Amino acid sequence: SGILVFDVNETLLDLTSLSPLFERVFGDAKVLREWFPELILYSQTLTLTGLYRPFGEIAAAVFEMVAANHQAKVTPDDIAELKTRLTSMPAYPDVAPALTRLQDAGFRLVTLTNSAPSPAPSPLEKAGIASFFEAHLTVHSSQRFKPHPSVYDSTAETLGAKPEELCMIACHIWDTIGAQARGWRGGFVARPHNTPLTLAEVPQPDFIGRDMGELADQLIASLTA
Amino acid sequence: SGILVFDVNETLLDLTSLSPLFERVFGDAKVLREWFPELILYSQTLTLTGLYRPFGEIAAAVFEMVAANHQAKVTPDDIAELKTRLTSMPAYPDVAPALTRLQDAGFRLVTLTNSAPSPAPSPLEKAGIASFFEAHLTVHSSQRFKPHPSVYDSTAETLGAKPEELCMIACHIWDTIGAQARGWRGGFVARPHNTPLTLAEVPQPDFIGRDMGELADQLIASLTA
Repeated sequence: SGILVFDVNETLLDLTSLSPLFERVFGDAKVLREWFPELILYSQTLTLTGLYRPFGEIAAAVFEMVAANHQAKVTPDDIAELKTRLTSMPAYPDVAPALTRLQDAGFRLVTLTNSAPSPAPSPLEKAGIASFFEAHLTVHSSQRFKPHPSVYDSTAETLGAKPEELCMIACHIWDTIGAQARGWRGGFVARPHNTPLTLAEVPQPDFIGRDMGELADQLIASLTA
Repeated sequence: SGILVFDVNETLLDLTSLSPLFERVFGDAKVLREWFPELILYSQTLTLTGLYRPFGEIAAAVFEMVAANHQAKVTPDDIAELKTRLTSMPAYPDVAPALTRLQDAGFRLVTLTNSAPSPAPSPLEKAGIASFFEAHLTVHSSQRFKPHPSVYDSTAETLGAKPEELCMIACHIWDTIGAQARGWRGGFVARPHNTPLTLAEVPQPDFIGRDMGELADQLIASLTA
């Protein structure tokens, strides 16, 4: 049927579980939506410039920067809470039902994350969904973040797969863009506060769902002519 | 003396002049600080995936995306206003004085922006500060956005300059990191809602100033051994 490569943070695991930390430190949970694109921004900046630190370290550094930008006090305990929450985000309820159906339709399932390899128990293990996946891959071996071509190419190589066999699934259009640039298909799931970017010459996702069940419907349906 | 290469948007020209558009369309001026890093994020994504569209086109697309994420109505007129405002940000009042001093101290002054080449009058001309600069350079000749190495390298080649002769001045640490990765010096100027990122093995700016006059003071002082 093919191999479906899933983004983890926000796509499978619920990022809004971080909201209480932002509420407390900033007086405003919506600061999550300023911090997160800054984290992705700086991960891509490190990659473009030939630098690498683990994603978690960038997350902490960016949280401190955004705090300073808001003149908000931040403590070592705040940074510890950020690490705690980022590594313990729960699975959305729509995930396990969808992954079950995808398996039964013949798809192989793997994950690919910017997050560095985790001590056991990993966030996916803690969320109870790790066992759906045959492999758990990270950008850590590449020392480059998404959407750098190395990340997708090394993932295809590791799986012994050609791009025509692969489909990247994410709620982040930057990730599907990255994979489609390497000849993979892209499947977009529309988690809250995520919309595709519509821009000339930017490829649109091959599949789209408002939730994981609807995306899985489209993937499975596509098998039958 | 040295060649000082200035970032334009937010560094020289006041990005908070866009606040009234965000207040009207979103009911929240703070959405500026969600939209701007998203714009930079997507400019880097396109660069990483081998695509180029003019910065202004990306800015319009990202404005439409952020509007959809907030369920905020956007019209053709709003996009026209974004264009008006983005291409006409006024200079901070600290800029002309500081540029005057730097010229007096014998520095050559150049601009380098992600924005595409502009019909006359340019944003810098409207702001009344274009004539301080011996060249006004853009990422157009590189077809890649900051901080990709091609942008800095093309700039050095265009100026007939060695990296050691160059200092990038910005209120965006991603821009100073980009330039310092190519052997330039970096000067950071604090602007509201911009502070440095501290991360192990990521280069820190060579100079830091709380505003442009203070940075200029330091750059000029450094000449006295």
